[PDB]
Amino acid sequence: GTILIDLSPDDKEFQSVEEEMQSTVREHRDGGHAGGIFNRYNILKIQKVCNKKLWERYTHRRKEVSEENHNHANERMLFHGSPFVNAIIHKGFDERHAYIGGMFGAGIYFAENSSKSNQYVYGIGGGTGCPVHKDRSCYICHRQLLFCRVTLGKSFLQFSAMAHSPPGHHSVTGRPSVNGLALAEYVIYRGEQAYPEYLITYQIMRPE
Ligand SMILES: CC(C)CC(=O)Nc1ccc(-c2nc3ccccc3c(=O)[nH]2)cc1
Ligand SMILES: [Zn+2]
Repeated sequence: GTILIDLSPDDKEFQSVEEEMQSTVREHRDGGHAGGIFNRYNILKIQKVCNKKLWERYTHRRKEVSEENHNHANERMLFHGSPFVNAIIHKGFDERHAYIGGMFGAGIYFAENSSKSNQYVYGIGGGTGCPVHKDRSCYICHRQLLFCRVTLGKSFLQFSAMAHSPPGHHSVTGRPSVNGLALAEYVIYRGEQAYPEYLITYQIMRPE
């Protein structure tokens, strides 16, 4: 039931999604090993993901969470990178999309930094890089990220350098405690708590 609608680059909505992508790139402690070496992207396409069943699944869960948290869903727009973004946009998020070995347990992980999500496009740790050239820093191959609407509800704060949410919480927030420039990462434990709103197709750009 999924339709993808291309946004025009002239559309304010294209522009605001692109700005969130570009503005949340940071350097990574791996020197670019997982995600590649870059400071910015070449955005090739931004598509709106339209699926009525999946949207209704999300909004149902959002109301459940809101009612458990003083009418506050604590909804964010966050990035998600995975080799399975094509499955997600058709079928939704579920346990097959969980990072079993994540530092906050087996859940579905999202990032404020688009470049953090970029590290997972080709698998955990970047896998073996792009399928065509086996290059984690490939500047040629098209990559895709999701920019997702995520319900955090009451989030458990973890200060740090499918399972269940911590009791009394709907998510976990991984707060950076060493790298002063890193943004937060978030984990949900129910696929219904995220909707894959935008599919972004892009390349990383080689620094000059
Ligand atoms: C079959 C197996 C490989 C499933 C899996 O672990 N997939 C997986 C998908 C996405 C991510 C992921 N992990 C993150 C961790 C922190 C911040 C963002 C992300 C993010 O955008 N994606 C990790 C693992
Ligand atoms: Zn490549």
